[PDB]
Amino acid sequence: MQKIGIYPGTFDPVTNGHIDIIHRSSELFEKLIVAVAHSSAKNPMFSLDERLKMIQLATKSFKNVECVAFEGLLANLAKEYHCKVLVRGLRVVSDFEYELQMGYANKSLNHELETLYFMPTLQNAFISSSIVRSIIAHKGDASHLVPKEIYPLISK
Amino acid sequence: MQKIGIYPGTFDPVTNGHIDIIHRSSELFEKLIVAVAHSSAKNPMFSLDERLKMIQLATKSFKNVECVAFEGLLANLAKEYHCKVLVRGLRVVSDFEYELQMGYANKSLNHELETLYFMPTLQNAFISSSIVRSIIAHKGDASHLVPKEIYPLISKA
Amino acid sequence: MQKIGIYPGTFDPVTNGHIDIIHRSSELFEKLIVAVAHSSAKNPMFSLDERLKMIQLATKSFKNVECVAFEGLLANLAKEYHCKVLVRGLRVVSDFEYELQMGYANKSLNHELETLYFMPTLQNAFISSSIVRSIIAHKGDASHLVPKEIYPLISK
Amino acid sequence: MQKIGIYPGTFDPVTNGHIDIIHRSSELFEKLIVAVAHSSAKNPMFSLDERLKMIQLATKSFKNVECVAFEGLLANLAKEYHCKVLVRGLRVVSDFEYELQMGYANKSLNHELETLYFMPTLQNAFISSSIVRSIIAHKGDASHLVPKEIYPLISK
Amino acid sequence: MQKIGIYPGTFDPVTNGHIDIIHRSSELFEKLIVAVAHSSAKNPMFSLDERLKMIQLATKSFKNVECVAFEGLLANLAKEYHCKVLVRGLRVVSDFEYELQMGYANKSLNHELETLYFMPTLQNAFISSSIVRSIIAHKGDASHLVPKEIYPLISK
Amino acid sequence: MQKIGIYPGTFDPVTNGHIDIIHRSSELFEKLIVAVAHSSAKNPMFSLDERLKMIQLATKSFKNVECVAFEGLLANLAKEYHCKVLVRGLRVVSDFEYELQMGYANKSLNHELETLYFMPTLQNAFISSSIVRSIIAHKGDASHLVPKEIYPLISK
Ligand SMILES: Nc1ncnc2c1ncn2[C@@H]1O[C@H](COP(=O)(O)OP(=O)(O)OP(=O)(O)O)[C@@H](O)[C@H]1O
Ligand SMILES: Nc1ncnc2c1ncn2[C@@H]1O[C@H](COP(=O)(O)OP(=O)(O)OP(=O)(O)O)[C@@H](O)[C@H]1O
Ligand SMILES: Nc1ncnc2c1ncn2[C@@H]1O[C@H](COP(=O)(O)OP(=O)(O)OP(=O)(O)O)[C@@H](O)[C@H]1O
Repeated sequence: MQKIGIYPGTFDPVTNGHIDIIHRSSELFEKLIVAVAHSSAKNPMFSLDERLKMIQLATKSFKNVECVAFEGLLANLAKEYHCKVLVRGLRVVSDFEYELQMGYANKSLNHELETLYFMPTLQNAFISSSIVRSIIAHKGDASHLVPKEIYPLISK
Repeated sequence: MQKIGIYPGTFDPVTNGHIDIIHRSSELFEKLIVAVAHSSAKNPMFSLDERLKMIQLATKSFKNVECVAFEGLLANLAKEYHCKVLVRGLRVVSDFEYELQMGYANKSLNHELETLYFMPTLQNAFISSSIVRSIIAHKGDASHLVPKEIYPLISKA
Repeated sequence: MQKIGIYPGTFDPVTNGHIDIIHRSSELFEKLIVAVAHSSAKNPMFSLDERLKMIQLATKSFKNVECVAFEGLLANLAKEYHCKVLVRGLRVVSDFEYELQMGYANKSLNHELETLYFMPTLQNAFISSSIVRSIIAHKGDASHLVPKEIYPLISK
Repeated sequence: MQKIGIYPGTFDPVTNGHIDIIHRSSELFEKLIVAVAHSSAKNPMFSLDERLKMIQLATKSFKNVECVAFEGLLANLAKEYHCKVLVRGLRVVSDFEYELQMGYANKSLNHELETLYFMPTLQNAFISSSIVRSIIAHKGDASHLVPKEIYPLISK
Repeated sequence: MQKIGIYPGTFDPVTNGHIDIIHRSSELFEKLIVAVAHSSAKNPMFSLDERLKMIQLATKSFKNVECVAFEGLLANLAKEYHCKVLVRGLRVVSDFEYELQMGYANKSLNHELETLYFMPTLQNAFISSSIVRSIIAHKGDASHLVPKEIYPLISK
Repeated sequence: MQKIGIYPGTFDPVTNGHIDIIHRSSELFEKLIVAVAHSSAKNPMFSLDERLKMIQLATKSFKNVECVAFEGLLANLAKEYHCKVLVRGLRVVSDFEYELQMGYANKSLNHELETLYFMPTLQNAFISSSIVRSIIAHKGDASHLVPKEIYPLISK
């Protein structure tokens, strides 16, 4: 519990919300793994490596963090990791019941694996990766919405 | 505020619920711009151009309504028209928090951009575009759910 | 409909979120009636007299805003002023389906009467009267949550 | 009314949640029709004919249950079977107002057709087809999530 | 499961909802028991005996419906009636997760007792007893919201 | 940080869910303070003296858990214990947005104070103190929903 947390997502792209979660979650663990899924199902906008490199670039000055990709069931990724704690974010627009369902379905697959929920700062309470995508797609100013370390590649 | 409101949505297709919001909200501004967003992210059942035609036909009777299509960001649209107030509809099946969220995003992209929410008549309170789509795709009769002026166009696949 | 809108409430007490709704709504109507409800069943923390004085102090700066104490059904208040628009606040914690219900209930009693919903600003999105009352009850600092003019009165 | 109910679904695949609704609903009507929709717009993991086969196998022990495969409008299907009751399952992640919406719509398309809601057992309240699908696609144990009768045809 | 259903509630007062539901559910069981709970702890506006009288007057035309007033545990009342089905209405403002919670609580107190959910007609989907009470408290007109055979008893 | 977490509430009464959260949360902090709040304006079924005793009895086995009665601002308690983490539980029946609003309100009164959320086990996912109170008040058996150490006191 008090050792190795995993924070999974698509990180498409990473936002200031994701970064608050990584921050707070960071304080609480020894190693924290940022687990960038592939999420072929959800239509990805940025390539897994673009995404993984963006997080990598945003997560660098967090001395506890490591970022990585993966494909299969999150529950097993945690097994491989001798990880009993999933970190998830909660926000105004979260589908709360779906989150709870995922936490139990993860528990059901790996009887050792708990989920823990953190919230972003009030300023980031309404940021979703989805609105950020549209802002980027229609060419808006997303600069107060994502970490500056990624301005370069969001523009390419 | 009195001068210009914009009512933006996907309108896929426009529904009697939408028309209630347009009716009521038009009364409140000198001009109402109804703005049909391309919305590529969802895979709209109807084309951008079909949706614009549909809503033009449906809104002809409202003297101070103008329908455009935009593939811009809504903030630029607003700027273009010196518009400070967006209009949005609320219905029983709305995703209320997602609508609040859009409302704050729209403000922060355009600092004088506020959103105002209307509700349709009770008869149309359970109508969404999404349930009209399903009825239509399954060859059901949706003519009670949509203005009669678009019924020719919905009839084509 | 442009002539006159009514924003009813308990205003127990008036908060910065309520002031945002007054400000924006007063910009859209020739007059804005702020109607202060008895709210008997609620057993408010502050008396009617206190609540009405706080509304008047907070709203001095808005030249076209008037205050009135009232009792009971929104629909009849609205016919008394020949008003077709009720203004309502929407927030993260709003019970939205109940808002919709009230709006229909009110149009039933009075067929001309529409309900129109404003939001507060982001920094007030999480502010409720109720939370404000805990802070004052527990003798915390509520000064960043309520208008400055009210502040002397709100302190017991 | 009691002479006949229909329980429509994609059943992709049938899960222990579905079997609870079928069991309980079959207890209330003389006949229950379990109606497996092609649901071509979805992109079902299993073909219509496998889904149909699997739910037939899973329901043979319920003597008053009959399965059929259909394509188009359910409200019309129901008229063909002289059905006045559509059976729906509620579970923890249901979109509740959407369920009500669907009920009212189906009633506007067929004025005899009411919707009635059952719930699964507590154990199955958190079970979604979607989740069973992911697990199945990977190397996951779904044997506790779907009826034994079908767990063979799953990896076929 | 066919012979007898119970439809519990406070019925304070009975609305054109308690009634669409009585109508619909009474078509499914040989006998429908309408159980008026004393509900002491909600301080109902109308007394138990008044609510009972209202609901009897309003359900006289339904030949297989019987009304009873009670106050213990509803699960134990169900047992006394050899009842395996609790009937509940869902409406736009229902707290859905609370209804599911209740259905599971009762199931755990009486292992034969399931909960089944109906909806009222669309026109009544917004009707709430509390909205009827508030209209009444404030001398409004509630006559289009409650069945006509109770209108004498409520104007009083 | 990790040194100290606080789990506040009414605990009216402590339930199996609360206990699941204490279990899990106590494994992330050296010390966990269960902070018993005074239920102001909340219809408290059990006395403060009862609630504190039930939770001490029930948490005797967890060695790093201390239980205290607090009659002040929560954010302030946290300051007094030099605590930057509030532990909270998430359930199926939670008011999700209200919980978030509370997280944010506490941050604004104490800028160091973060909120972390746990789920209980699946079996307890639908349990709340509210449904336990109602079952106890109606004289039903709540022995499966509350820890065995507090049964004596409940019947007080
Ligand atoms: N603004 C935010 N603040 C805090 N947490 C967030 C925020 N947005 C998302 N999260 C959470 O962080 C985790 C990872 O989410 P992910 O990277 O998949 O993006 P997303 O925001 O869910 O969007 P999408 O699924 O559309 O890509 C989830 O637990 C999610 O709820
Ligand atoms: N675990 C469950 N328990 C009870 N009812 C369920 C469960 N899962 C689905 N249902 C309900 O049973 C019926 C059939 O649903 P359907 O077959 O369309 O699958 P689904 O679970 O909605 O998944 P998908 O759309 O991913 O294929 C619907 O009434 C549905 O809501
Ligand atoms: N508008 C409605 N339409 C259909 N069913 C309803 C409606 N309101 C309540 N019900 C159902 O009727 C039953 C009786 O509910 P009850 O008499 O407790 O009234 P209520 O509407 O919950 O009001 P209150 O709890 O404020 O007294 C409940 O089991 C509920 O499932």
